[PDB]
Amino acid sequence: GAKPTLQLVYQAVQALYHDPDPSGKERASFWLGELQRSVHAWEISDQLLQIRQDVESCYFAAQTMKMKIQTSFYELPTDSHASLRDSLLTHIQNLKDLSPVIVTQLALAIADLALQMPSWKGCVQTLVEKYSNDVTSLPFLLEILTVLPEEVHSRSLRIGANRRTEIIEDLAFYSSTVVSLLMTCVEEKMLMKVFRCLGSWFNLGVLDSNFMANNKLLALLFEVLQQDKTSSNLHEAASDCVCSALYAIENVETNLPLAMQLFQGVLTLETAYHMAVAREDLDKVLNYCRIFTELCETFLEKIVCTPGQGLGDLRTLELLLICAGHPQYEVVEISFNFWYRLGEHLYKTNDEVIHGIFKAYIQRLLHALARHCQLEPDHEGVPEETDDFGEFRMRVSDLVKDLIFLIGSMECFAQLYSTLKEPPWEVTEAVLFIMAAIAKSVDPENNPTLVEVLEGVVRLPETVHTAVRYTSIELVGEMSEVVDRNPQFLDPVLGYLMKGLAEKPLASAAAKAIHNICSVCRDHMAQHFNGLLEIARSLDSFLLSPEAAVGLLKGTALVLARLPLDKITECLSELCSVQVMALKKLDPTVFLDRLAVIFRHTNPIVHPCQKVIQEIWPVLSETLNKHRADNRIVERCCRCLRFAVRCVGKGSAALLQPLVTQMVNVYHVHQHSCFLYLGSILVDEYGMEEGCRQGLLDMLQALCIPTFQLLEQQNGLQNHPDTVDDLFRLATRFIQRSPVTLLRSQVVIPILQWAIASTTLDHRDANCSVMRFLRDLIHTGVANDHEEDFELRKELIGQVMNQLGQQLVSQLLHTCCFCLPPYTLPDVAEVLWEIMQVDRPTFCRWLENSLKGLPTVTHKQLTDFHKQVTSAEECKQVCWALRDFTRLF
Repeated sequence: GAKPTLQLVYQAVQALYHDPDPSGKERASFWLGELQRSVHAWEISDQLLQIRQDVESCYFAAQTMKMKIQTSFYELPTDSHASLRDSLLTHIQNLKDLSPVIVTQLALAIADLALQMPSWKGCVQTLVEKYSNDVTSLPFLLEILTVLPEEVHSRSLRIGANRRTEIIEDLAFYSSTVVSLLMTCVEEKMLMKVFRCLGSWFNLGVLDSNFMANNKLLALLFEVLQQDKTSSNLHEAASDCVCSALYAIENVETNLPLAMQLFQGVLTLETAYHMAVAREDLDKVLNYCRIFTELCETFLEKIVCTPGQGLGDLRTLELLLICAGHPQYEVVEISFNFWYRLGEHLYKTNDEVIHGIFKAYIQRLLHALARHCQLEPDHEGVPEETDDFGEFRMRVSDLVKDLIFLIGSMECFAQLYSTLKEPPWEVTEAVLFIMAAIAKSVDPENNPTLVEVLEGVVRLPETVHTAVRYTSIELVGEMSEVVDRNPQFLDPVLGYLMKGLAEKPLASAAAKAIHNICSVCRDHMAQHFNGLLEIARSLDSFLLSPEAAVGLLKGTALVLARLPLDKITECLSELCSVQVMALKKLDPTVFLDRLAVIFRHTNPIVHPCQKVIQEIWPVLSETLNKHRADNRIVERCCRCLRFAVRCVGKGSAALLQPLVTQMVNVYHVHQHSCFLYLGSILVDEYGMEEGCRQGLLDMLQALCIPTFQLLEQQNGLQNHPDTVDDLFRLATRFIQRSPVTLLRSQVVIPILQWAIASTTLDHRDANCSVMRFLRDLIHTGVANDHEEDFELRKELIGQVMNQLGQQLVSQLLHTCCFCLPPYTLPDVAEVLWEIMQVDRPTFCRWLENSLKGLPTVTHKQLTDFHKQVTSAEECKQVCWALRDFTRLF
């Protein structure tokens, strides 16, 4: 409301930069921030710009100008545009002398203004033929021209979609005039500004390829890139522009004049590159590598199509490999994207003739990477994945994984290993590293090399560098298969891995490897169960990640299940006992999650687990109602009990009713939706059994009462989308296992009444659950008319549909038009379809009534839409109809 004091805004600025108090300084930023968001920002800006007492005040003013024009342009009327356009132009004139950071801002202002102003016809020409010849006005004139192509793709600047493509072809008619001005402009500090401007103009793809081919500006570009004299800043500007020119080329054949000009141009830079690597200008060596990479990317199609000839000249790849030599890893990593993309293209074409052409380069690159992966000799610990060089090593590992097919896994596996026989720890670790990355890929187990490497790694002494120990363990973990094919190496490998488990910084990696051996070699693992059991007995003593811990228990559980049936029952009991006892002692989260894993993966083929689970049942029971108030803890109990029940084979219907009964009781006081979900799992798994059907129904009816009370609260739907979803998951599971028991029950009516109600809930996943319930429920009086119970299902759907059908249809149509986003339209149409399959004459009535209740759309558009839906032969037409009709709202 109240326009801020002019003395105060300065006061704020003056405060913002210099006020001794930091907090005091801070507030000023807040006040000024709020000022920018105000309508008075426009006025205060324009005044601070013409007054211009400080450099500080102007930046705030210029920034505020820029921000106001991009964020809140709607505030300005049509006639105010010209008034601002002239004001801004005046301001950038009077302020060119000051800091460039002000001008750049102001340049973005004018640029952003021009884009949203349709009135300003030919802003590009109006700008040049007014400022071109002032010479001192050229620095900002190029600034404006530079950022204008950048702002056409600004997220913070929304100006239609059709307008955007109208902005581009306009800039095309005026492409020549700015380029000519740019040509003229060359006739150092003023070169890099010219390059950066042609750069952005290259970017939106508005420069004509043929015109630029025979252009002074394109030749001069490579000239500055050749000279060893050129500054880092100018070198950067030029490198980027060449990369911009290379990138602009969409189709190489269409742009053949420009393409060759650029192709020949960059190739002359090899000497200039070397002049830079000779010195230690890391900025330049990276710059050329960008250009070398951009070339390869632009002409990848030609290199793969016509290797060696013309634009497909393999001199290109030779240059990246030059870059791959450079000892600094930041250089080679740039071309990593291309190298992938190359191997990706090569992978598509199944021609081993094209593979053979590039195999050498790929093997040349790969050896360069193995060098790059080498650690410094003074490196003390395990190799970290979190640091720059560690992320690089991982990134290399991925690239090798993607490119290994062009070299052959086995061929490359044998190669790296033989390089060890002819070396410090650093070189050994890096080789093992790349080997570990492809160890699995070496599919044929026939070859005896793998055994050689296996025994080679396990015979490594503890004395070796802790880093070598680490990546050796990983390698062994990726060679679990070769241990299965050669079961004699089980104890030596397991022995070697147990040692690594003892060492704290090797703990995780060893735990992973043991898990992989467990999963794969579970049959042979018979002997080594006791070893696994005791380290389970003291799992928390090793410093393991939770992942590593869980994996280890999982591995133990898996090999346990393959024991003789008689021995399993006692082994499982003590494998749980460590966590069972720990539960009695006491959140139990970690202990619950550990029991889940054991139950989940202890599934013997046959029940030995029954007596065990029945005994762990009471403590799990007590642990649950103890934590009955905590959603997070009680769901991990549900999850634990879920796999506990599944762990017992046939006969597990015994432990069902005590579990179900407890679920009902705890759900009564606390309505966690995970009890609905767990219920749905029980129905899905035990619903087909006749003996469980009545118990499962009583469950649904018991769980519904608190559920309905919960949902009938104010905005109960909107406040419990998770309860809504799982409820209809539970109901859907009843439909697709034992639909008759549900339909004959009383509870089916309110469930449907809530189903109809929930169709107004905007929740995406919840809406799917209810729509699918509606569809599946109604479909019960349609599906399988050949089987006996059909006429009974027909009748029951009938009574239900008779009672609530009109509301269902009325709400369904209401939802589509006003309540929910279009994503529901298919799910509704499917339900609309199922209704017609039941009683199409009646549906016609129901739909007619719903159309008459429209709270605009003419009468004809209501009549034909009725014809469309009611006389539809495929469900597709219904959905076709809905999408069309819904559009009218």
